[PDB]
Amino acid sequence: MEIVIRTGSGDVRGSKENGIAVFRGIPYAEPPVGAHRFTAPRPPRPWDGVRDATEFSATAPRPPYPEAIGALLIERFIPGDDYLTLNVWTPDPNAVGLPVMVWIHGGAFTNGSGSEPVYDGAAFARDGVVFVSFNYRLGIIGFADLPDAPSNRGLLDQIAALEWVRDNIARFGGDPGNVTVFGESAGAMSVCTLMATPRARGLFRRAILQSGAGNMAVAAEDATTIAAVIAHRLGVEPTAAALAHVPVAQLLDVQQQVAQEIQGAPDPAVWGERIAGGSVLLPFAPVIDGELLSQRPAEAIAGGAGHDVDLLFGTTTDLYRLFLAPTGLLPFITSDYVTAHLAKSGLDADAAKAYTAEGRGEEPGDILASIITDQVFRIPALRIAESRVDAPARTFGYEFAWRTPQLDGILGACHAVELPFVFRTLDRAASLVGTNPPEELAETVHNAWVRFATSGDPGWPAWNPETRSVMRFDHPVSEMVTDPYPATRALWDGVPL
Ligand SMILES: O=C(OCCO)c1ccc(C(=O)OCCO)cc1
Ligand SMILES: O=C(O)c1ccc(C(=O)OCCO)cc1
Repeated sequence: MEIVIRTGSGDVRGSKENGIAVFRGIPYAEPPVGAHRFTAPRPPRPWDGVRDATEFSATAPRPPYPEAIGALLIERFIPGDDYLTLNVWTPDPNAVGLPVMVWIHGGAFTNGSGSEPVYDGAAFARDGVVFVSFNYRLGIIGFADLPDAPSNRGLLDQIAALEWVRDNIARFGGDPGNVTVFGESAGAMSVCTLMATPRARGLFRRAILQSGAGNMAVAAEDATTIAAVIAHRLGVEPTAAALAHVPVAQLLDVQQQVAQEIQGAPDPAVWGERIAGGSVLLPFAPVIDGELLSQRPAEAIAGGAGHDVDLLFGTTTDLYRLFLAPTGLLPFITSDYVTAHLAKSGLDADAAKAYTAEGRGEEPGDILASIITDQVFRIPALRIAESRVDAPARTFGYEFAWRTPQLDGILGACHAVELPFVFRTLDRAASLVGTNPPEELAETVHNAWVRFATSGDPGWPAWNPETRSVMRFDHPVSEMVTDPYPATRALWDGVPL
């Protein structure tokens, strides 16, 4: 049962059971404590002997999800400082050249961990894929921009994790030259950001973007504002030099206030006009710092970033219903609010009619959920695909359309429902997908992911602008569809960003 493998920092002891070797909490960066909250990830202090790698490490400091989300997305926090660790599932460390899937968890850059139960890599390892998950720094620590700290520590962490994979995964049976990085939303946005980041060069051959594209970045000037507000509220200077000393509970508290305020209508007196005007989607998304991330990933990708990387991308049909529906308040959303929302994008009120006409929302709240799904996820995803029309690498699209039965079906195919299907961890996701989700669909989706990691082809026609074909996953039927939601898609043709 014990299995000892050499990492670049020393031997680690995992566990091998029923054909799968599992290593949990392999350090890939020194604990980011104090000042090192904000420094670039440091290689773990080498050790002699054998470091235990049987238990997941500490996870990154995160605030609890808002109660609405947190009842559906139940996070597993692991206390401690040594959280820049990764986990490896391999069917056999001695294997030759296994596909490697590196999971970058989502969680809006403030939440998540690589070690969440639903992200268990065993189903991947069972299918002949080396699976790697890891924690990267989150929130203020990961991404608040500071003049005296490298920007985007969380992104640096992901790079360091992928470099660990590059440098170590052959010892776990993986082909470092067949790495598929994949992630959900913030994790997929991270992947897009990595595509756009010179420092991530060559660290992955393929990418699966589950509900995240290249739009999720903080303008440097906004990140500066955000750090200034954070620091002001903490009563310290907006510097790593100051923030290194703030108890993490206080950090997370102010981080949460920033998150909530940016998620709402930011007070211009506190946030300035840009941020009040919505210039920030996620306040701890990667900063367009200029050195690590030179431009928004979507623009980098439009210019060819990641065009050598095979791409599987998709969205959940009703993604944003997760953020509007679970508390039963969608019916209160008004047409005029939706109209005002559409107007923020320069769309007329009757754009809502197109949503209704395509079955994407009867009531304004439903339409709003679909609009936001489009604005933040589906259209950005499609823009990346469109950008890749001439990419040498392949592009495949999916739509995850299976609707969770939770809360009387009000969530539809909402955000995160696809995750246990990808991972075949449906029994760990019942808070979101209910008690009896179709394991067949988990098999279908997961196997497609494995096939894509293995060969760069998930097993269905490639995406192109001609037919815009995506695999629409659902149960009982997952089938190809072409040019889905063409009328709502066209609404966005000329929308800024
Ligand atoms: O609300 C979101 O869009 C931001 C626009 O304001 C949002 C963004 C990212 C995630 C995520 O990373 O989820 C990963 C799965 O746990 C979830 C939600
Ligand atoms: O989709 C997800 O990411 C996700 C969904 C649900 C859960 C969870 O705690 O379920 C517990 C019931 O088995 C965790 C993660």
